[PDB]
Formats: sequence, C-alpha cells, structure tokens
Amino acid sequence: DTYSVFTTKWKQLTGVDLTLYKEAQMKRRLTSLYEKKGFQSFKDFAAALEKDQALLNETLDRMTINVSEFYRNYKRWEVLETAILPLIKTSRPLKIWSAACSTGEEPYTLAMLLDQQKGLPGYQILATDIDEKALEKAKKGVYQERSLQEVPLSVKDRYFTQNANRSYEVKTEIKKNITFKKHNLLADRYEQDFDLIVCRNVFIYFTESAKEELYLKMAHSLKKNGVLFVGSTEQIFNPEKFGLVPADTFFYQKR
Ligand SMILES: Nc1ncnc2c1ncn2[C@@H]1O[C@H](CSCC[C@H](N)C(=O)O)[C@@H](O)[C@H]1O
Repeated sequence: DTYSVFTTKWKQLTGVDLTLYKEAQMKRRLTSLYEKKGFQSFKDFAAALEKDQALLNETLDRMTINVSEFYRNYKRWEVLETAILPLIKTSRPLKIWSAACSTGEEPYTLAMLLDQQKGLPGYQILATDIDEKALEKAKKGVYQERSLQEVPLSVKDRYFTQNANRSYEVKTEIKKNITFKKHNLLADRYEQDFDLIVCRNVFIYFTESAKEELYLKMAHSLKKNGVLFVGSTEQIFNPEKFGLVPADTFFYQKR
C-alpha cells in the first residue's frame, strides 16, 4: 500500500504518525499537495521531503486547515469569561495550555482575556504546535486585521501597536506570559496540573480512536475542577467515564 509505506516514512522524518489521522482525508490533502508540486507518487514525494527541509516544513504547515483568528467563535469566549473563569480561578496563578495554537491567535486571545481580569493572581500559557513555521509567526506576534475582526477595539488598542494600516503587533506585556513550544499531542509527554486546556480545531483531524486516547491524557493533565475547552464542532461522549462533567457546551470540568 503506497500510503502505508509513505506513512512509515513520514513518521520516521517528523515523528507524526499519520495512522492517527483520518486516512481518506489526510491521504487526499497530501496527494493534492505533492501533485501541486508535480510529484507523481508518494514514493517520489517522500524522497524529496528527506532532501528538502523547507518542503518538509512546508508540508507540516499544510497538513491541516490552519487559518485562525482571535476569539474564534467569539460568543464561546464570553462563556469562558463569565461562566468558566469563576469555576477555575483560585489564589494561585492560572496555568493554561493552548494545545495546537497554530499562528498564535488563540494563545494571544487567552492572554488578553486573562490580563483584563483585575486581581487574577497571574497567568501562564504554554502554547504548542507541531508546525514550526506557525510557531515562528506566533512568536513574532504580528497580525493583519483579517485575524482580529472579533477583537473589541479597546482591547486592540490596549494590547497591540498598530504599525501600519491593517497591521498590528502584540505588546511584550502579553508575550511575556506565553511560552511557544514545539510539541506533538500524539507522541510527546504532557505537562500536568493545568487549570485550563484549550484544544480547538485539531481533534477534527485525528481518528476517533486517537482523540479518545487524547481526552483521557487531557483529563489527566487537568487539576481537579480545571476545564477543557474544545472547538465548536467537537464533543466528548460519556465525559463521566473520563471524570469530566460538561460545564456549558464545549467546556468540560474535571470533577
Ligand atoms: N499531532 C499534533 N500535535 C499538535 N498540533 C497539531 C498536531 N496535528 C496538527 N496540529 C496543528 O493543529 C492546528 C489546527 S488549526 C487550529 C488552531 C487554533 N486552536 C484554532 O482554533 O483556530 C494546526 O496548526 C496544526 O499544525
């Protein structure tokens, strides 16, 4: 099976195991991507990826639909703000994970939302992705207005400089609370004791079996009463089996 042989090679080069991704769907996206570059097989595509780092980094950067924006599904962030933050705040700083942060819109949202919380003891956000080019971009912190349409104007004025007409940059007072790190949700060790884990619009790529395994690792990585925030098409069935209780739509609390 040519995709089988290719999956083996990709795992060896990047540690990413495509057997843990929906097959028909990823197989089609990657066929499309090698064909656009005029490869004629996975075999030939694999050979180039081993010899061209840029092609490899480009391919990781193209294995999902990764366009993002601040406050993606804006009303869910008000839920987080009003309904969820009271459940998780304690006397200690909040420890947050933005798991699959892409170009950084999400973790920056989290930081700007949390900074507005007067008297919150502190906040710490780990922001991870497998895509190093997206992490590079997130670190730089420069966004075009298209990524900021849901940022309320006072928040945009407070936490970014506007450097040109539709070009803004996140201030250091926000960046300093975020650590951008290369990390594979499917393979790498998870830190522990998070108050909040935000993992949105990534599980959609994984097989049912792979994401079920990741819900249990996440439930484990939460402090008791901590919360998991998922994407607006995602759902965990029988959350009680993971020791999670649904808090509002798309939020799960560790009991
Ligand atoms: N195994 C894996 N571990 C970590 N990140 C992964 C991954 N597989 C894919 N990704 C990343 O998942 C991202 C999905 S885009 C979603 C970004 C953001 N959470 C939002 O909601 O808009 C991409 O940046 C892709 O690089």
